[PDB]
Formats: sequence, structure tokens, C-alpha cells
Amino acid sequence: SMSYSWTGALITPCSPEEEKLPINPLSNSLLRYHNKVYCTTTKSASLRAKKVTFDRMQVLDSYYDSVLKDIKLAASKVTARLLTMEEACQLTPPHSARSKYGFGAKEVRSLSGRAVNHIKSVWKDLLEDSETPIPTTIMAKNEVFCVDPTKGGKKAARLIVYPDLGVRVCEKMALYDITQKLPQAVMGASYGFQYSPAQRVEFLLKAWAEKKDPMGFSYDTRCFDSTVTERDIRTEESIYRACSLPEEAHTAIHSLTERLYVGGPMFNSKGQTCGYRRCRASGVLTTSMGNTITCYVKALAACKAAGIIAPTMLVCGDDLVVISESQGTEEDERNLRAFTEAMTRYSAPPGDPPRPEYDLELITSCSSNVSVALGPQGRRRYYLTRDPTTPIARAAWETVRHSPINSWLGNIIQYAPTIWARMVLMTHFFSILMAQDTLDQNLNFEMYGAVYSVSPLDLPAIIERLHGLDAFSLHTYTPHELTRVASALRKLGAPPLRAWKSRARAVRASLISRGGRAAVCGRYLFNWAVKTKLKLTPLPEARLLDLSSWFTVGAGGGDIYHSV
Repeated sequence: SMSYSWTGALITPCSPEEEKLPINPLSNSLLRYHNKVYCTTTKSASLRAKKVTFDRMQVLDSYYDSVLKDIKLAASKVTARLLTMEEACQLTPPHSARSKYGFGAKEVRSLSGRAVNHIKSVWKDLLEDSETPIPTTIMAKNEVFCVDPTKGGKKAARLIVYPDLGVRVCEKMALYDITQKLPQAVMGASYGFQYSPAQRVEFLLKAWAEKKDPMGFSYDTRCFDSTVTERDIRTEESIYRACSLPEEAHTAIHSLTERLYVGGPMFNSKGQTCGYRRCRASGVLTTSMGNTITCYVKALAACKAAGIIAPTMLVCGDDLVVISESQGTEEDERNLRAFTEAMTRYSAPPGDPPRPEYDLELITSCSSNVSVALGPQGRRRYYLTRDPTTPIARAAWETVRHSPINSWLGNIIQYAPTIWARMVLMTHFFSILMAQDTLDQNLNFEMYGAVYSVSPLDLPAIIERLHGLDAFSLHTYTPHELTRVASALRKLGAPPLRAWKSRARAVRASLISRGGRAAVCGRYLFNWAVKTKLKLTPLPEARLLDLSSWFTVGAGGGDIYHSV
């Protein structure tokens, strides 16, 4: 069947859209070539719709069947419960899209009578009606990128397909607890969204080390959500429901599956019928968990069919990395082709074909890779990093255009040990926060697509807990890494690293002069900027942080919120 059908009605914006980065001295101090930075808008929505609309064929074999059997068996070991109204409401991001039924995220979080009463009626309706398709809205995401000189043109907007706020809260009640337990039970250490960056690093290094002769590859499915079939989605349901659950959860999950997850009508922001979906909904609670489980089953079966030897997989939704025992360079290329052929039969054909890789630094999982640097005592330290182009371009946008999501803060947290997050992002944003006098204000950001809230004044403690003390002291990064960072700065017309060090001395001094938590930030975050280094010691606040499952609770992304 076709992933989508369309009426001809346009995808429409909900608020005024801006395509270009403003010319502004503040953003200009981060990067000068403003014309290279763009934001996707509804203008490119029809192009994406064409891209994500195609026919799916799916043929399953004995390899697939066997994997699925193991997974349902693993799933049966899970016991999960419904979330209460209060628990599901508290998971709602403060700026989650408002309901058409006279309330918004604020009313949900505060448990207002109108919101709670509506949500109860939506739940009851799910239990009583397991058939009527539930309406969704389709929107074009507004996201910022830099032009790519090797891709030719600008990216088309991604599309998001989501149900009313009332339904989103019900999704949490029915399935949130499952997102916290099922992926781990089914694929164990292969579930990527349970890991902090330092933990992902540890996993990759260990998978690499355990092979006598490691070969790695990433598999890029062309538009994964669109490749997900109605049968895949019902299989997901059977996996969810293999868990031990109360009857009421079974009913709600079955109903959500038939009325929402397997498909349904799409409306534009003007309320016009826009099309009909028959693939994965991109904006539901189960998008990431569903993708992760379905990618895993198909990929694991594909490894077996293809003769991939001793596969170790890292799965993060549709993002897949496979590390295995090389069979020789010619054999590896043959086996990868076979893998692709099997994934294709299972209805997950490739975008760019996979390529055998024999150097871990060059393997990307979720756009990130493991690199190596030296700690304060000359010890080798591994850390996660990525090309900084998109982070810096978004940072520049965020400095001059209000956004409820501060990607710069999420990048500093996830990529704290990197030379680019330290020298560029920390330097730039601490200077801005001091000028605004808003150092202490909590800010929302995303990690793995879920929403979090922290104060920048708590960064040293958070960074130490997540990444260790050495994150404040790495030096002697690799030529690959330094070359990539310097290239990105040059491309964006940003000041080079040496100029950031000059700026950071003054930012550091300013932070220290304020005493308190600000001075802690100055001493810890910017110890790299001064010749005479302070000896940094463990922060008492770091051990007091509840972060052990900080990533797990985001469920791989969605309409999910947590505060620190």
C-alpha cells in the first residue's frame, strides 16, 4: 500500500514562519555568513510530502519469524501498569500544542477541571470504541540548518503527524510505563536511548573491542516512518501486549493501535482534510519505541539472513549501527549487500547504501562518533562528539529568535567534553546570559527528542555527573576532530578556536567576580582558557543529582517532559 494518500489540500502553517537568519550583531559574533543559515518552513512541505509518499512491499521469512518469536518471549517477562492521570499530566511539556477542546499544556500540568474531565472522556471513548480513526494534524517542522556545499540545495521541512493533546495524555496513561521497560527487555544493551553519551561511548568501544577483527556499519533507511507497514504496527501491538498488563491497558492499547497507530486521516492547521496515513505516525508516544523495536527485529533477522557474523547492534529508533566480525573486505561488501536486500524485503530499503567501516572514529550513530583525547594526567579519554555545524547554526538562530527549545543548552550538556562545546558554545552563551542577567533562569531543551529543564548555573554539577571530572580538562584532540571543527567554523564564518580562547578569558573572569554558583562555572567550565590551571575537585552537588535514568525516561523522544 501507499504510505499516504493526499486530497490536494495544502499543509499550512500555524504561526508566522521565518526562512532566513536575522542580521544582528549578536548572532554575527557567532557566525558572519548569515545567508548560509536557513530554517525550513511550510514552503517546502509539498516537496517532503512527495518524498515520504510511496508504495511499500513487505515479504517476511523464517529469519524474521524466528527473531519475532524470541522478542515476544522476552516481552512476556515485562510487567507494566497504567499511569495515573496525575503522572501522565506531569509528563506533558509546558508548551505542548494546545487541545482544540478549550485547554492547553498549562491546564493539563495544573490538573484543571476542564482538562482532566476532557481527558477522562477521551479515555472512556478509547475503551468503548476500538474502531473510529482518530484525527491527526500534519505540520511542517521549522528547523535550522547550514547549506551543504556537497548536497546542492536546502533541505525540505520534515513533517510531523500528531493527535490532539487529550489523546496524547491518554497515550501516556496506556503506554508510558511500557516505554520504560519493554525496549530493555527485548534487546537489552542494544537499546540506545537508555544511555548517556558517555555510556554510548562505552558500549561502542566494548563492541569494537570484543571482535577479533571488527567491522562496523550504519544502516540508513530511506524515510523509516513511511516504510513501517500496518502489519508492523499491529505486530508492535502484539509485542506491547505480550507484557503482563491489566485488562484496561490491553483495551486502550488495542484501541490506540486500531484508531491511531495503524493510520488515520490527516488535517492541516486550518482544519482541512489533507490526506490519510497508513504508516508510522511521526508524532505519537510510540514513534520512537515502535521504530526502535521494529528496526531491531528487521535488522537482527537481516544479519542472520545475510551472514553477518556475531552482530552487536546499537538501535536508537530508526538509527542503526552494527558492529561485527569482518569476513574479509570483499566478503564484508557482499554481506552488506545481502543485508540491504533482506532489509529491503522487510520493507526498509536504504537511503544511502551501507558501507563497511574499519575505524571506530568514523562510525556515526545518531550523527555522533567516538573520539579520543587526553585527560589532566595524560590518560587517554574517550568521548562522544559530532560535526558542530548544525549545533552552531541553531545556536546562532536561538540567540536572535525566541525559541522555547534551547538546543545550545542540550548540546552543551550532551557534548560537554568536546572542544567545540567548550570553546564555542560555553563561551558564547555564558557571555550572553551575563549580559541579560539571566544566569539562574531555568531553560527548556531537548535530548533524544524529549524535553528537559535546567539552570545553566547547575551545568558544572550536571557535566561532572554525566561525563566525569575529566570533561573539564580534555586536551590534545585528534586531527580528524580538530580539522572538522575548524572546517565548520570556517564554513559558517565563525571566529576560529584561538579567538574563542581570547574571549573565554574575559567571560571566565566575569563569572568568577560574581562568586557563588557563577564562580563555580567560571572555574570549572573555563579552566581550559587560562595558563595557570586550577586543580578541579569533585563537586558535592554532582553526587546529589538524580540522573541514573535521565535518558531512559525520555522514551526515545516525544511529547515528554522532565525537570531538574
